[PDB]
Amino acid sequence: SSRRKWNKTGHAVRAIGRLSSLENVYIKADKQKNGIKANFKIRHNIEDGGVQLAYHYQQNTPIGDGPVLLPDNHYLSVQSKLSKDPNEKRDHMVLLEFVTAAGITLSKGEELFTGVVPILVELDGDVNGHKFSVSGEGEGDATYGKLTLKFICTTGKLPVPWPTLVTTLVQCFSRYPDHMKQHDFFKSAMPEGYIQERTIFFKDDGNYKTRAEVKFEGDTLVNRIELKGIDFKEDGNILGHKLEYNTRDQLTEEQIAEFKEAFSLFDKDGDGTITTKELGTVMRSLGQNPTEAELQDMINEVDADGDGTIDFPEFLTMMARKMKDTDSEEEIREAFRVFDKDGNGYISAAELRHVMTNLGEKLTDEEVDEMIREADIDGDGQVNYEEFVQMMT
Amino acid sequence: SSRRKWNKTGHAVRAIGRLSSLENVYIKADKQKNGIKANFKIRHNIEDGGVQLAYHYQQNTPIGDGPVLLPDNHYLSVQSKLSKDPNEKRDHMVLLEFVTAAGITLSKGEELFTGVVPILVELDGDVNGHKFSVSGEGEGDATYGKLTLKFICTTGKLPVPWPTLVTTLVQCFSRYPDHMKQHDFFKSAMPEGYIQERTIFFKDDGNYKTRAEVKFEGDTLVNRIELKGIDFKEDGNILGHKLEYNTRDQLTEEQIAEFKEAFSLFDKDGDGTITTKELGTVMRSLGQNPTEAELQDMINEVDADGDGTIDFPEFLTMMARKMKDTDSEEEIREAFRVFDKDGNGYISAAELRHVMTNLGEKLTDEEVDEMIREADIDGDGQVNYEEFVQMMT
Ligand SMILES: [Ca+2]
Ligand SMILES: [Ca+2]
Ligand SMILES: [Ca+2]
Ligand SMILES: [Ca+2]
Ligand SMILES: [Ca+2]
Ligand SMILES: [Ca+2]
Ligand SMILES: [Ca+2]
Ligand SMILES: [Ca+2]
Repeated sequence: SSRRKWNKTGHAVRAIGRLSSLENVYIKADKQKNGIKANFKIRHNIEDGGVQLAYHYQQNTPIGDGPVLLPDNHYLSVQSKLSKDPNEKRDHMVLLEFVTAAGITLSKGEELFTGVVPILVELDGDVNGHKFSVSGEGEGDATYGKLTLKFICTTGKLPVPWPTLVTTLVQCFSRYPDHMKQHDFFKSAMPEGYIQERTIFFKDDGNYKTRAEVKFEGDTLVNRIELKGIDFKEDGNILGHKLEYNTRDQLTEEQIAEFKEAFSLFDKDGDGTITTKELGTVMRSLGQNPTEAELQDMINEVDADGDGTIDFPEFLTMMARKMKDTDSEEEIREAFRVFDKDGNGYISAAELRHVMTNLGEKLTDEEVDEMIREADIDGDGQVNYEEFVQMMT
Repeated sequence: SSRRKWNKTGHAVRAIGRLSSLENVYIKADKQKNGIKANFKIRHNIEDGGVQLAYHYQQNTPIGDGPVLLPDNHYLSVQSKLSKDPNEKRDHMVLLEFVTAAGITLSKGEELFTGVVPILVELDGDVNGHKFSVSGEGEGDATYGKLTLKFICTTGKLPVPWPTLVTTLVQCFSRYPDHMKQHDFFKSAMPEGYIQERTIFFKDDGNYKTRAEVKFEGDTLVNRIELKGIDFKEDGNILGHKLEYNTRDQLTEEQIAEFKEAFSLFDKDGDGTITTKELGTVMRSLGQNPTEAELQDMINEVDADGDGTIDFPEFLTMMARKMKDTDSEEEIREAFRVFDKDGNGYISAAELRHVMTNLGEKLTDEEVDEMIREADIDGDGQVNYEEFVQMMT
């Protein structure tokens, strides 16, 4: 059938497409410059359709003279969410990002990143002679590869789209798993820092050239940037502001924080990854005693990088994944049965307290009572299955 | 917030659940019996809600005396689709399955499975003294881990649900990737065959005990089975026929075959996996010349087992994955541009012929014309973007 032929051919051509949209940041050593180089491409959606490609070429070199770590080839995987602050009248961008290194199979500088670190970002820009400045502030938590920042245009209206400045506006906050610690150039250059340079080519339009110094200034990690843009088209997608601001309709920041809180219950040592030991501990606390081999089988089924642990993005993938309605309903049934330890059909305050304390939460009886109250539609002091379903929905 | 607490706790409890629903068939050597053992659990959905668990314990030993391969620990991953033949009046089950071995990181008997092999299945059963028989016929294609069979109840009405007999009713058709060939017990026992025994425990209900001989009889692979079921409840989920027949609403058999046809265009040697060399060949034919390292990066992004190639289930996952509407639209735009080699906005018969011949299809001009005709709504002899969109939708 001609329709059969079109389908099978279309699938093949689309498969080529899915394979070659490499979204990752590919890093390799630049031994001559005692640093690293990277290349990657960003796909900016165009309002009302189409994509604007931005080809990135990157080089980093240390600012100071102490030895640094030069890596084997690897990549960073980035998930970014852009949003707006409803009360902010200035031109602005709120950003949440998670970045994790991978691609390799299983000190001083590192130690500076074990907790939450305040960030300042300053950019001075000139695009086609339009001068502008951006200031940003927020925090990074490398344990999770997490960045949270807000940026403001301090010169009025930004003359380019905010998404085009994301990559310019601190790869030292990437999570490198334990087996790749010796490949983390960025933290190895700290505190003295590194210079990051890029050229960014917007296809069929102009380019940005950037130079940044990234370093500690006391206890703050500061990214100070100069940007020059040339050859842009006045009514192209960049100077003409034709790019979409955010992706429809990425899972909410709130939901991410809820998942992070949940993840923390498993990651007992706060190292940003769940091990078989940690998963066993949680399961034991709730009365289930799988063997070490069974725990490893469990983790493997969701361990996308084969490092044998579950990191936060891997946990998010597992939790974000599409379930058939029947399956979602049964998963909620099963969760109810975990809470309802005596199997009588009602979750009591005692039972709730037991589950939360065993997971490792610290709640008073009064806090547990308030949780029951929020769910207890019929006022009997316990949470039945219908009430539980509404709470989880 | 109490709602925040419920969410975060619910997520944790559901995460435990997602981790521990190990669906895979876990295999290990049974050195004393010169064979293998396996254990796994099947979740049968109950009509109107709930799941009926079926705990499987399995042992296999060779029928003949020639040496066999005893494996390191590993697993099989199974995707099954059940359907009904609209013209079949007998109680019946149509089954499509894909089974692939994994879990290990990177002769005579094997050779018997390089092409499509006809299968006969015969079962004689006794459940709570209800005697019944099943006959099945179809084909297996181990290159893809693929089985296609139809089964009939030859004694009238089947006294148990068809899904409960699936695992009973030829693991020699599993795909073992090249790096795991020395761990394939099942093919190593051929042609003389193996005995497969199981006990299957249906929670809160009875059990099946099975014994099967699996072997070649001439050029047909035959699975001859005796099944005894005891301790079933008359109005339980099994004898009471309370189990759902098929999963809502798995991607169609037709669509799978279309994807298989597409996959075959890449898998030039017909070995059931796409290598970097093969992907490069296809991309080259269409005018794109990525380096070997780039091809490896491409494959890695979708290579879920880290073997460095893409097998058919991995291809299906890649193609089945949820895309945002904007992304789906842009992927179709991009595919149009591949077909429209001269960029004039119209795909000509010449251009279509070029794409299909380069992918490795063999079509006459008349067949290409018929494809254009099916898509060419406005009768100008070419396919414009709107026409292409309707064809791909
Ligand atoms: Ca941990
Ligand atoms: Ca992992
Ligand atoms: Ca209870
Ligand atoms: Ca209640
Ligand atoms: Ca091949
Ligand atoms: Ca693979
Ligand atoms: Ca054309
Ligand atoms: Ca036309």
